[PDB]
Amino acid sequence: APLVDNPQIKSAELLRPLPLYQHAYVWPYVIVWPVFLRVYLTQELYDKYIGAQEWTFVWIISIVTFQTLTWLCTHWSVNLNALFTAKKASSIEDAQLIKVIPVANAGAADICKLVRDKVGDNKTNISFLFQKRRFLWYPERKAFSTLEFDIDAEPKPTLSKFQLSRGIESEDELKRLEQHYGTNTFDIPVPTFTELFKEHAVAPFFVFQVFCVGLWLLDEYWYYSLFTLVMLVVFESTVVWQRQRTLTEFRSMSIKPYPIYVYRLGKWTEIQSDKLLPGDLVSVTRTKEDSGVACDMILVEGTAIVNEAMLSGESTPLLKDSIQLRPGDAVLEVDGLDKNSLLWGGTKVLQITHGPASGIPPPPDNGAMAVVTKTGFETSQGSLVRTMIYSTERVSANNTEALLFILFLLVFALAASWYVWDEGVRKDRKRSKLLLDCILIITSVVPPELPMELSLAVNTSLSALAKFAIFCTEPFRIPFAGRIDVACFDKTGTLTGEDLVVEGIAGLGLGHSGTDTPKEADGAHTRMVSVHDAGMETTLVLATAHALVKLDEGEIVGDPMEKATLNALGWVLGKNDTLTSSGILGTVQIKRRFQFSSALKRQSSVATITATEVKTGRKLRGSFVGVKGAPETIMKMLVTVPEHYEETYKYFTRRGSRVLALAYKQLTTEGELGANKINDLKRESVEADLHFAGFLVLQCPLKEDAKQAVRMLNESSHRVVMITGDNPLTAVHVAKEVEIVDRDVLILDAPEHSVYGEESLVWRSVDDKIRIDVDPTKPIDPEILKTKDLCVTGYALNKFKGQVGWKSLLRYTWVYARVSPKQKEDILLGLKDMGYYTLMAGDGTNDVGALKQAHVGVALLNGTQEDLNRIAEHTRNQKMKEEPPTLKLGDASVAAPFTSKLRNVMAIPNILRQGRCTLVATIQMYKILALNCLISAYSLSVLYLEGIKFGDGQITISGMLMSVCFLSISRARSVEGLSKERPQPNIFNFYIIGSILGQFAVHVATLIYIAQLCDQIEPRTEVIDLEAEFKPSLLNSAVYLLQLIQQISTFAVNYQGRPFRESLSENKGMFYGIVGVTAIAFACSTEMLPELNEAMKLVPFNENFKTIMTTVMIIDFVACYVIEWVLKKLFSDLRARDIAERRPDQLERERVRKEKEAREKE
Ligand code: BEF
Ligand SMILES: [Mg+2]
Repeated sequence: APLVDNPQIKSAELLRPLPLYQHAYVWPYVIVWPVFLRVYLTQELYDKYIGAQEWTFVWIISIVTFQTLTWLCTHWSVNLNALFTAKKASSIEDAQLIKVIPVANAGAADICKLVRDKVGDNKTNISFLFQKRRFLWYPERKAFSTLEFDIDAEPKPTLSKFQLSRGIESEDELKRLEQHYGTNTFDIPVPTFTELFKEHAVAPFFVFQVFCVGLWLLDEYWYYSLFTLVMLVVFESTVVWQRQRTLTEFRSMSIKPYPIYVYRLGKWTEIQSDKLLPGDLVSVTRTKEDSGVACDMILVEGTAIVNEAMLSGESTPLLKDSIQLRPGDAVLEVDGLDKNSLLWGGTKVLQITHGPASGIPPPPDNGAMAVVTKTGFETSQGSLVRTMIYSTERVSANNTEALLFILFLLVFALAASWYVWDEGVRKDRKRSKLLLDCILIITSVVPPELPMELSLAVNTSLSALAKFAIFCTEPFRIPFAGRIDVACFDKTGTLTGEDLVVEGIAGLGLGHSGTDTPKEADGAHTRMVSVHDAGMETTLVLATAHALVKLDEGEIVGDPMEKATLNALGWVLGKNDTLTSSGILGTVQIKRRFQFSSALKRQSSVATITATEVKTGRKLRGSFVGVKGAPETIMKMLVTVPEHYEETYKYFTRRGSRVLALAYKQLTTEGELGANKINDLKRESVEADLHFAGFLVLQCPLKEDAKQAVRMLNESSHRVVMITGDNPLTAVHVAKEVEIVDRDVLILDAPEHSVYGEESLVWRSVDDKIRIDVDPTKPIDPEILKTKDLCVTGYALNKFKGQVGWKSLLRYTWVYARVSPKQKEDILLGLKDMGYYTLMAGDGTNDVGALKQAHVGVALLNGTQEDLNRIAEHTRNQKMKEEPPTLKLGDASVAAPFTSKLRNVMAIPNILRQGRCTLVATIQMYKILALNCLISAYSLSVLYLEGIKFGDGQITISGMLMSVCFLSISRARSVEGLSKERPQPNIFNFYIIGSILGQFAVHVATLIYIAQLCDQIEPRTEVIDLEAEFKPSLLNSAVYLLQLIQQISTFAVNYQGRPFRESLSENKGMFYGIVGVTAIAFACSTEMLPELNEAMKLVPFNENFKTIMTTVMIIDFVACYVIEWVLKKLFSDLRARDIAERRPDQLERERVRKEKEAREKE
């Protein structure tokens, strides 16, 4: 049995701490250090080693580096921390620390300290905080587990327990609950500069840089090494300062407490929302701005209209109901028949209404009585916050490819050092000079400037991305954007505005036929009449059927959809229960209202009307009855059903747009009905016979940029999928409009008629004429999986979990509808565990688990360019002196590596358009560096053993050329428009290694040939000494010219231009230097300028040698290009993966569109 009983935790272990005396980085180094110290200090018989300054410095550095590595091993890994710092314990009575390991993809390893509480006389509590969860020890089960509440037990509690709950009394029980469950607080840490710098300073690359810099302190230079260390410290300080600033700008979040009424100790008291305990009786009222319900509550009395904007994703108000109507002694199941009564935390209560089981007096603020069940970090949004903060480690550019690259270079470095040391010991030279030379060889091959170059090449991309208002917190995730195989998308807020807008009034032509209405095959009217131009009866119904309440000051409370209808209609209500005055020019006062019941679906009202139409001059007045409802219920009350009633609303509701039916009745044609007769009117008399007005269609309006951005993503080698939380029909229609899916579509769900307790999954069509049944064993491959597309809903994902068909449902599906916040993370993890890199672009809180676990996660805020301009104006004005609404810095930008600020779907291609421009650079800085470094190894391994030396001017020219060409490579800007070809993803591949080895072999062969020819023409039989000054000779000129041509060629051939980044002819800083240096080299080779040869201490040349040298340089330059070209054409992987393989018809349509737009572009 596992020690920790939780699905997330893999394994645990009990530990006992040790003091500083017994640590593994103190104990071996306190008995070894004095032994060497005595020998160095007061032995005077140094026969073990000679005793020179460098010989003792080597022994100092070895022990210091061993101490540093032994200390850092406890910080790099936690298993070594458990092995070194602590020891294995026996049981709970002696353990003080515990080590917890999470599952493979749900966080990071940790060591947590145990806390013991002595609230009981003979009872104690053992708890440790892992990932801000209060794990507790239960002695009966001999295992740790999470806290348990009243609502969660293997016997489900009866309804009488919550119905008869009278709050919390008996103050000692209150103290027990407070000490056992804790306060309702979140307390996000927001780490400061010191811990960030400590975390940054123990990275392997910084330690490697510090060690490589400190190795140069071998008495050669005491002023050229401290300056580099100071520069490194300054750079690492400013990088972490920028990260801290851009992290505190966004991740700084807070939940403001608000006072509430609590029925504590049999009395209603004012209590801050920070201190709430399970079992408390809470009166819930209308919520304030930017503040949701503080805790998970279940209603007991009254009805509330809430806005589930953080679980469903939509903003359409719901109708929560109490549990008074349910009888006692009933099981409280949550999945069905009572999920309409649970009130989750973090949501906003739009309205509260009452339209005494426990004998409790009503609260003074006149809210709804409810019982809080779960509080703290165990609520529904507590898990969301936990997935925000601790879910995934930073990347920090310390991947295994860099380690393999460094080892691959270090192999050649060690080989060269071994060769040099063998020659030195054979020639019996001084050991100190040999150690100096070997240290130079070791630190010159493996590059100590690679992290600096990578950081510069990523920070320039950050500065380029900052122009389009995209701000990023983790800079080293930009290279991940180059290789993207699937792009996930949300539906509400990302591709479509979240608010519901009135499309207009439809079906006004029903009944009488004008013989010009555009119909369909099934005879459904499709005319869309704007709400601005409408008849008298329909606008009076639209202005009278609403349910709006005016307060004392004048604020209007209700569903915002009737506000958006009224302000478009131009009407306005006064302080009294009246509606005042487009083109209607009238007034109406209402008398009696009915209520939405969720069983009858009928909002009806009576009123007295007077309207004066202006276009025709007709006038109406008297009494009026307006009814708004669902079309099926309204249809029965019509006395004359029109000719095409059951087709128009069906066609409109199969498109995903919400539809409502409007009916009017004229009770008395002149004057009101009369006093007190409206009061006795019954629901079955008011809603008896009515007259049709029209269908009011509401929909979420599509953005103007979604189609173009999705088209540009699809026409590339990417693939676009949609993971929404809306209805299947609306998601299917939006996907069809945006061209995510263009074929016949089949959805996977339960039958559309509401069946509860039935597990039958059936394939359905949008037209609803195909009902192929299926069972969770295997989907049929040849027809359903191949001919028609798919749409898997969230009700079929948890029924397909673990089966063999699951691996087939993550490959042939493009949209997912009605998806819970956990299932989005599940889908993205399943896609990531197949080999595809992913990207998610969300807007809200319900997709945090998807934003965090995606490789590149963008969060789109809502704000136009004019708002940013006004914010800039306000900031400039307040800075000059030393007001506009701020951006909705919500919850998606907290958990996303990137954050847009412009509310555009085109911000997703642009990031991709930058990612390629980074990745293509990041590859070649690996290829250009290593090859150069490899050449340097040879140029210091067997060529240094020769008598060749270079003058100061030549060295300065080579260094300036190398520095300029290396600084020009990193700075790169993108090229507009995505391309069908994909860059090379990974550094370790047959193409890169083959090209590097081939070019290095060509360089080595050319150098060997020219050295043997130069020795052949004029032999040098004199002895060779390695400490002499520079001497001009023909070898010293030939080797230098060839080496300079090699340094030119490595930058000349290894450069990828037009399809991803800047062309070479546009990059002035590299091109001018390359052409100038190669012109200088060729001019010196062909002896055009006699003065130029003596300018750089270059000897005169024989006529026969000049031609063969020029030909060998030309052969080198040609072969270095030919080998790379043939390897790129043969053994390279740039094509699309199996998930993005477009069908031929789609490519044909793309070609037709391209040629048509090119033809009309003239
Ligand atoms: F708009 Be979503 F589904 F978060
Ligand atoms: Mg959303």
